[PDB]
Amino acid sequence: LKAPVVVLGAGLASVSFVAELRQAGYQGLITVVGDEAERPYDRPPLSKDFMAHGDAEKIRLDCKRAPEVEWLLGVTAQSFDPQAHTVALSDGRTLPYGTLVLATGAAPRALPTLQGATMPVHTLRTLEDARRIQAGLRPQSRLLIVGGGVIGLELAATARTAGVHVSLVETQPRLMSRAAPATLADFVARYHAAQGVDLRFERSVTGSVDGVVLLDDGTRIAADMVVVGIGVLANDALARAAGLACDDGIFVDAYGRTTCPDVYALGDVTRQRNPLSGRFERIETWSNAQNQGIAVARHLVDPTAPGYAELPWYWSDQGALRIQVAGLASGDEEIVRGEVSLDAPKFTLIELQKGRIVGATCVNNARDFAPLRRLLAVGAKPDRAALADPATDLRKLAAAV
Amino acid sequence: LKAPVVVLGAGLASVSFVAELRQAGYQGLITVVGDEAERPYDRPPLSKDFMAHGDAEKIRLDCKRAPEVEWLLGVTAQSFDPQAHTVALSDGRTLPYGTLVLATGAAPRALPTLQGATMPVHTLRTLEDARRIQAGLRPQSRLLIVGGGVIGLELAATARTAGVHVSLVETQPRLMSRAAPATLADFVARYHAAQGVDLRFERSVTGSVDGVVLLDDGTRIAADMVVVGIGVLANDALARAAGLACDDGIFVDAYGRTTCPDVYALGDVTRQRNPLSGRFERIETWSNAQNQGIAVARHLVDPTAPGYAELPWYWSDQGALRIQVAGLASGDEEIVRGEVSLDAPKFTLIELQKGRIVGATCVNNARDFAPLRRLLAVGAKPDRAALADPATDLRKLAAAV
Ligand SMILES: Cc1cc2nc3c(=O)[nH]c(=O)nc-3n(C[C@H](O)[C@H](O)[C@H](O)COP(=O)(O)OP(=O)(O)OC[C@H]3O[C@@H](n4cnc5c(N)ncnc54)[C@H](O)[C@@H]3O)c2cc1C
Ligand SMILES: Cc1cc2nc3c(=O)[nH]c(=O)nc-3n(C[C@H](O)[C@H](O)[C@H](O)COP(=O)(O)OP(=O)(O)OC[C@H]3O[C@@H](n4cnc5c(N)ncnc54)[C@H](O)[C@@H]3O)c2cc1C
Ligand SMILES: NC(=O)c1ccc[n+]([C@@H]2O[C@H](COP(=O)([O-])OP(=O)(O)OC[C@H]3O[C@@H](n4cnc5c(N)ncnc54)[C@H](O)[C@@H]3O)[C@@H](O)[C@H]2O)c1
Ligand SMILES: NC(=O)c1ccc[n+]([C@@H]2O[C@H](COP(=O)([O-])OP(=O)(O)OC[C@H]3O[C@@H](n4cnc5c(N)ncnc54)[C@H](O)[C@@H]3O)[C@@H](O)[C@H]2O)c1
Repeated sequence: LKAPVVVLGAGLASVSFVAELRQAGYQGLITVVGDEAERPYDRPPLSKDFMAHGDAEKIRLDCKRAPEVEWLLGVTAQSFDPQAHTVALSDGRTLPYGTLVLATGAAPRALPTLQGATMPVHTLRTLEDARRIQAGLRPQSRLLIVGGGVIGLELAATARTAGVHVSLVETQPRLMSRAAPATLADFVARYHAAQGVDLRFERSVTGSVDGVVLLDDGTRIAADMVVVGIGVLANDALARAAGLACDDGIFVDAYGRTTCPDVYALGDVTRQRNPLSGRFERIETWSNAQNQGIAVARHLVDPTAPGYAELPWYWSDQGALRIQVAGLASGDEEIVRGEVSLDAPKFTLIELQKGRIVGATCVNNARDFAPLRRLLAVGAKPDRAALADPATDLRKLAAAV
Repeated sequence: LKAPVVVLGAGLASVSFVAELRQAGYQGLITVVGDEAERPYDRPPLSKDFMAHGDAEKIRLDCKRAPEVEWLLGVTAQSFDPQAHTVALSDGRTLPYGTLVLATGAAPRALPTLQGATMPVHTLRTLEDARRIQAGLRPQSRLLIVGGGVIGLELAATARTAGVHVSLVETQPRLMSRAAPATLADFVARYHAAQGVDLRFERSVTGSVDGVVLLDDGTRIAADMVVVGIGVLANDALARAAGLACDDGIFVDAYGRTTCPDVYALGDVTRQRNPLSGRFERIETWSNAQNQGIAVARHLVDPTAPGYAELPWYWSDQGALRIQVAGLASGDEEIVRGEVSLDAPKFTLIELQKGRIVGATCVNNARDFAPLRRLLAVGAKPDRAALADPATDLRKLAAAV
């Protein structure tokens, strides 16, 4: 930890990191360069309460635990020179650094087939995006969402609640193929269908003409707006240019170190080890952004602290469904607690591998989620009959381990 | 480049690196720890001329260009402490380092279904392996090879030449699925079949009983010996333990830097950027081992030298077929020069993407290979009619660019 500290990006990972630096006791210079001209804010509301209620002052991140930080908002870092230990900014200034931290996140992947479209096509990542989408979210309007992932489905639910007609195109035979159990994805598809979402599976957009979207099955979908949610690509251009190991994401170890001395990275821009799979993955969860940012900061201030070690988890709020998912999407067995029904949805899934809990899902069952994460963390191997048994208290079972 | 230099592993990548350090002008200490108690040697002969002729003094690597290097042969590096800058050796000694280089390569992946077998099952990676296999390679014996990759097929050819009956089981519908054009793989399968190799495609070993191998189609193959060639796994255990970013291979940039200050890696143990695909891959070729070792050394001695930048290529000698393959296995088009025939096999493949040469294969046509690699290197976009035309001289075409 060499002063001064410069952080590129002013999202959740950046804020979490700088607050932890200060809290851990680092009092040297911290300068944060953020390309959006926005007080740092949290993104999940953009698909939900913000999209619905429009108040950005309800979604700002609290920078209170990060005192004495200079935030350069509306400035783009253009390059860094890792030999000179400098960063070049879009406003013509240069920042020196002792330690450079890349927290530049990811940007929505564009749909190559809609590139030259002449109807509204938006992605949903920023406050600017949400405002632009929002300004077209009139009741009875026709929305086409491309991509049946977390963001697409969160938007789908919000749009339906607002009285917008929603069609959604997904290339896979299922929703949420990236980070959800099949059982969950099947249920989620049935829920959205029942709420009036027109789901199109195993279909791709081949292009568009005068407000009509064309599909690979040779059919059409007329829409007033297309929102594309087909994933993100890491904002790793500065790292690539400077010679760091990257591949749609900057490779880091559990200390957040890149392959370049004195340059660290954290959050959505990183490819890191998933301790459950033991594979490198871009982990794009809110919890990763916060906890990885905190872990890297903690270890920079105190080298005796452990590396980042948290197991991955996320939530997704989709209308009546409060979904929570931890760990791996599958194992050799799934245990279902509760019935899976559109009538007052409430259930839990537990994924096991060779008797060990490797994943869990809760739908409208937050009570169960925290104990399951504890069981997951220690690689617990509880009685599978007990795990299935409705009489079992998971919080009690977790404590017993 | 801080002295002293310690290299873990004494294979081709290690030898290439240390020779280049000396040639580039580094004269400080170099100590190489090699777990095999063997004068450093080259591995390709082990599936061919060594397997056939048995003279290990014909396969040693020339360490002449690496003067004043201490080679600790028959010693295993057990761990390194990247804070203390020390390496712990199996003989109880500790080495200090200014710069640590991990060149520990890869080890044959074992077949989980043959783990408790009671017939000879060998892998083919070392001189010890080759000698053990060789001592069972009697004419008229029955050899089963598992895996239809480069090593399996090189061994298959050598075994057939020696009068050994050869059956070969492959899980994929094709041979060499990892790094060969389909057109090549199809031809290679026809060649081996014509030489008497009993090929079993889309089959897996489910186990074995008293000298009989069991398959997933529910059938049997009796054999006197099984050689397993189903790929390798990076020898990255020390890196993993020490906190470096690894995932079946140590991630490095074009300078060979790992995520750990003062620790580099090179050769088969590395995951690195393939400049043609722009993706990270474990590149396990002989040419990578040499050229990456040289590039990393060159840049350590002279920081103004460029990073490693070579495009991937390899050869495979399989009986009458002298195969050479460069770049990517496929593009949007393949151009074939010559006819593809078992009657005096001689042909060239050129893979193009958006008109640019992105890959090439030569079978018994070495003359064409070097010019095609030059065309590949500069991303040439020659006239496709000229590329197809038999009257075209590729060496002349390359020079014209
Ligand atoms: C619509 C939406 C809904 C979401 N809902 C959920 C959810 O339900 N569950 C969940 O787990 N997560 C959710 N996420 C939240 C998401 O997980 C976090 O926002 C993300 O993980 C934060 O990661 P980050 O801080 O690394 O990156 P970012 O938030 O992307 O921040 C990086 C910042 O750096 C900026 N930047 C990039 N390059 C430069 C440069 N050169 N110079 C200066 N600045 C630069 C970027 O523009 C960006 O402002 C949602 C996200 C969106 C967009
Ligand atoms: C049978 C066979 C046939 C081949 N034919 C071809 C071919 O046709 N074309 C082609 O391109 N390539 C061929 N290859 C050659 C291959 O590409 C090279 O041998 C390889 O790329 C060399 O890489 P390396 O030096 O990084 O690793 P290695 O050669 O594996 O050397 C690493 C060395 O480090 C040692 N080591 C590992 N851990 C430790 C430790 N902790 N302490 C000390 N020492 C350690 C290993 O045991 C090994 O001796 C073939 C290989 C084999 C085995
Ligand atoms: N578990 C998580 O990783 C998680 C959870 C919540 C939020 N997030 C945030 O959301 C971001 C990604 O959001 P997203 O929902 O856009 O991506 P996503 O990966 O969650 O889903 C994209 C979906 O689009 C589909 N798709 C891909 N190409 C397509 C195409 N051409 N046409 C139609 N469908 C296509 C995929 O199959 C997938 O179902 C992340 O960066 C992260 O910050 C991530
Ligand atoms: N192009 C190259 O990367 C290249 C070229 C020459 C030599 N080499 C050397 O060879 C090593 C790998 O050699 P290899 O031939 O053993 O691996 P390989 O990857 O070349 O081929 C392994 C083959 O086994 C098949 N396979 C995987 N699992 C199987 C299973 N369970 N049952 C049956 N088949 C299975 C794969 O489909 C593949 O065709 C590398 O480390 C490298 O050092 C590499």
